[PDB]
Amino acid sequence: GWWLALALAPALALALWWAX
Repeated sequence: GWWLALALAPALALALWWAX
């Protein structure tokens, strides 16, 4: 459903830079 908006940029891209 709507959760497709999460597939566009999961917390991965976030944790990637944050934890980068």
